[PDB]
Amino acid sequence: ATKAVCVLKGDGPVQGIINFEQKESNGPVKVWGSIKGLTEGLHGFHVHEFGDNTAGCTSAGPHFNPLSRKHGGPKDEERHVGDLGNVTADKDGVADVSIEDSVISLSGDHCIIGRTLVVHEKADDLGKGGNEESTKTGNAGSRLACGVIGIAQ
Amino acid sequence: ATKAVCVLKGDGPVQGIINFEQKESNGPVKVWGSIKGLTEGLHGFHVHEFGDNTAGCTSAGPHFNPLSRKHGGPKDEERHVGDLGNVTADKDGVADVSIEDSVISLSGDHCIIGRTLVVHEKADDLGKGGNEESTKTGNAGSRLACGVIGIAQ
Repeated sequence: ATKAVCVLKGDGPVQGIINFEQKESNGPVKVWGSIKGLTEGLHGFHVHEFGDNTAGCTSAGPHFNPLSRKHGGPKDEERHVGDLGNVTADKDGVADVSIEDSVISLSGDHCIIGRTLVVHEKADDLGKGGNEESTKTGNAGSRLACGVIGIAQ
Repeated sequence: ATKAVCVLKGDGPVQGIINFEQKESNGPVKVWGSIKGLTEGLHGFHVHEFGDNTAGCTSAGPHFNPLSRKHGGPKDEERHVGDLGNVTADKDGVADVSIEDSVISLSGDHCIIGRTLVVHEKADDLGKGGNEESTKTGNAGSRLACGVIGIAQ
């Protein structure tokens, strides 16, 4: 699968479309789109383990972390597969997204298709926030918006 | 035993949770759950090719038919991978689903995780409708409600 897409929606105004492209199965995944509805500033941006929205975003569960590592930022060696850092919303609540990542995949064991992309309430402190929660979830707060990542044309 | 789940939703009152379970890679896929908000009677229940909701259910595209077969019913040899037949709404609009299918899969070429389950407007005529369309789509009409099939716990 070389393309994927996620429609983010949640209980308040957070909504967005995030596209994923991996033209090479052992290359990086391009991640791109916009999210609006957002308080200006930095927002956690993570792959959670499950594509389960039966009870809203809480259902997705934890980060996708198949290898059982500590939470870190996308550029760290010590991180979850799902740790994609923070997106930044401008003064207008619009976050334009442009990421490449070489940990997540569109195939194989690091495959995120069928899982959940979640935009969070506050900044992921990237494991450098000074408390025990930081090295688990990065303290990014609640789940504003989520959507199961799906195969795209 | 890999597991999957779809939360089905649309512009209307139709809402559902459909669950998937395949205890063996080659095993049959057991699919159970509920859908409410339906007119009494049968509605077509189809897996469509994409997990794309950028435009509502339309963007899921056509039935998932990797083998270029003709539309038929779940019990037919000539059918799409996606052709799961019809679910039945009681007169209170509730359709308790309990299917078992051996053409869909949670693994492999015929993997449906990341694609889109859809419940349609009308009965699927199962390719036995007597017109050109019957054998393309099954005359099931509009997509009432769909969800991306996601990995579940």
